[PDB]
Amino acid sequence: LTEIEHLVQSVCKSYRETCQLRLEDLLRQRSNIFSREEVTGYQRKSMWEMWERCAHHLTEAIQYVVEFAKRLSGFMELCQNDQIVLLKAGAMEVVLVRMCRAYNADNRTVFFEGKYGGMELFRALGCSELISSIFDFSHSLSALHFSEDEIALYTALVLINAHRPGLQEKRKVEQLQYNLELAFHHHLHKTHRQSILAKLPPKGKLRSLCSQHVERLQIFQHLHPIVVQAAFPPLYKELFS
Ligand SMILES: O=C(O)c1ccc(/N=C/c2c(-c3c(Cl)cccc3C(F)(F)F)noc2-c2cc[nH]c2)cc1
Ligand SMILES: C[C@H](CCCC(C)(C)O)[C@H]1CC[C@H]2[C@@H]3CC=C4C[C@@H](O)CC[C@]4(C)[C@H]3CC[C@]12C
Repeated sequence: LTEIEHLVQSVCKSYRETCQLRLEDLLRQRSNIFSREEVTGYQRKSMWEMWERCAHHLTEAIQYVVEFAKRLSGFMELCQNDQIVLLKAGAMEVVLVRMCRAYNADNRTVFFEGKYGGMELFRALGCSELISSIFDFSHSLSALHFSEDEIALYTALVLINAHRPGLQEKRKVEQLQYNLELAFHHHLHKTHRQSILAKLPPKGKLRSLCSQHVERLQIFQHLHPIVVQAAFPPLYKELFS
């Protein structure tokens, strides 16, 4: 067998070990929807309590993406500068892509704190336009019916992007990128799923949405600093201040 069949297996294993929520659990829980009373309870919470909760969940989500990256063949052999450039630019883009597995397009709900709720759950945060954009992005991705292996290989390429500004060893990132591109393309051909390539989000759209999301998180962190369960000092240092 080729390096490439092994690389598909190792990327998918890295994803399985770090996916955070199991797809089978997410799909089984779709009928478990917050009641009108439970939605009102969330809408009445303080902006600042909803921010603490959401910030904790998002921090956590990012940490699973860091663990995913650490398991990607060659990622740990990149210099620390380049690891941090890639994670800073890509880890929240990966969280936004990972959201589609936890999103039900039939009723426009997301799995949050054990049940599915709509964007109105988050009313107290006063972010309706941005949250609507995040839901809309998941709605767009939901139409692809991404397999678990498609998510794994696609999100590896969201991270391993030799075009990110500020890389010091661009050729080393290019080598990992080309092998992951070949892995993804080989896998789509074998599964008769090449049709998804034309349907993937424009890179500018994911970048713009991620930038808007992180900017809003930065504003909340400035107004109301959180306690972070920090595991990755070089990455923490780049995002928190
Ligand atoms: O364990 C660690 O060391 C560690 C380090 C950093 C982490 N995340 C930083 C976040 C946040 C963010 C979040 Cl998730 C919540 C509240 C406030 C923020 C803020 F914006 F303020 F940074 N948003 O984007 C990123 C990010 C990370 C990579 N690219 C983007 C998470 C855990
Ligand atoms: C869109 C809403 C609100 C965003 C509020 C804002 C703009 C202040 O960050 C966020 C809040 C919590 C987020 C989830 C946290 C954890 C996960 C698990 C991960 O595997 C996939 C993504 C997901 C479901 C996040 C989706 C976006 C959520 C609901």
